[PDB]
Order: sequence, then C-alpha cells, then structure tokens
Amino acid sequence: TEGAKLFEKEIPYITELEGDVEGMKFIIKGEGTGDATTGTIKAKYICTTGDLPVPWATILSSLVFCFAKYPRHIADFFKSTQPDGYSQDRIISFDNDGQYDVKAKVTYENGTLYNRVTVKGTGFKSNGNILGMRVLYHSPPHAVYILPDRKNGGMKIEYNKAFDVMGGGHQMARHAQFNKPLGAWEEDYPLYHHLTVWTSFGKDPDDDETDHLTIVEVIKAVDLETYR
Repeated sequence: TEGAKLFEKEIPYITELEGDVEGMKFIIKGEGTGDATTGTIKAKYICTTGDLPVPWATILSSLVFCFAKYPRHIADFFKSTQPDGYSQDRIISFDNDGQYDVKAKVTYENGTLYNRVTVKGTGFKSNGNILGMRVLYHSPPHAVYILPDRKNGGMKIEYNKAFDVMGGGHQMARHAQFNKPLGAWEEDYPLYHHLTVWTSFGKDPDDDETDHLTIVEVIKAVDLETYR
C-alpha cells in the first residue's frame, strides 16, 4: 500500500541500459515520465554510444511495469516492492536466432523511477533479423502473463512479442522473466493476472543528431474474470 502511494501522480522515469550483443557494446539513456493512474509511459531513449547495433523494437522490452494501471483489488507487486525496488531478469529468445540475457533493477529514488539494466546478446545468426536489422520500427500490442511464484520468492512472468519483419513475416521473441523484491515486501502474492501493452514509436523532430526512440505506451492490469 505504501509503495503505491508514490505512483498516485505522474513521476519522472529514467532508464540506463548497458548492452553487449555479439561484442557490440552500446549504452542507452532514457528520460521520460510514467503515470500509473492512467498506465501511460512517455519517454525518449538515446543511444549515447552512437548508432544502435540492433533494431530498436527488439530492445524496447528491456528499456517498468510499476507504471501499469492497477485496480485496487489486484495485489500490485511492482509498486508494493517500492521504494526499495525489484529485480527484473529475463531471457528473451528470438525464434530461429539468438537470445538477450537481460538483468535489471527497478528502483524509486528521491521521486524518480529508475530502470537500470544490462543486456548480453549471444547466439545470434548472421542471416537473422536481429543482426540483419530487418525488424521493423514498431512494437505491436501484447499480453503479459503475471504468475505468482512463492517457491522462488517472487513473480514468474511469461509472454510473447510478435515483431514485424522486412518483406512481411514475423519475428517472435519469447520472454521468460522473473521478478523479486530488492528490499522490504509484505509478501502479498497476486493471483494470476495479465498485463496488456500498447505502444507507439516516434522520433524527436528537433533531434537530427542522435540515434533515438520516442514512445507513448499504455500498460494495464487485467482481471481474468473479465475473460469469463
């Protein structure tokens, strides 16, 4: 309950990502806002090391479920664990291709929400859509499984992303994720539920210098009784 109060208004949202895909190192810095009242995330991410050496769409999920619109009756792991924060680690397996090993800490610090994340990409194929830069510049809407996992002291998160590729066709990205509190948590495990995500990609028209991504994104918790 205490943690959720921190999100009752729009607050700043900062992302720092350090990536290494097949030895190609990159840094992404994001600046934006998250508004958990409406589930609305807005941000601009800049690759501060130069050009991003993988498609932007494939790195979006690495770059804050704490901003999801939650109803009062579903236990909200992502806010409940604040301000100490939570760990969010995942393996993103790209079908017919390599994987991103992603490790993050998501923490509230003096009024701003931070996502600090490392990405290690291995196993990628030279003829694939990721190294080949053939994943189109958008991220379609998705549904995310949020599963209680008391046995491992946290939440098991499982979902697919279905990207569009040049020439038609798709690139599936299988996300196997685990979340754990970093500090205090009253251990109010949510029931199995979903999140929905919708995203719009853009560019900053005033920025002709950097390789960057702007987003407007909406994330919402879904009570599965609505499926009945």
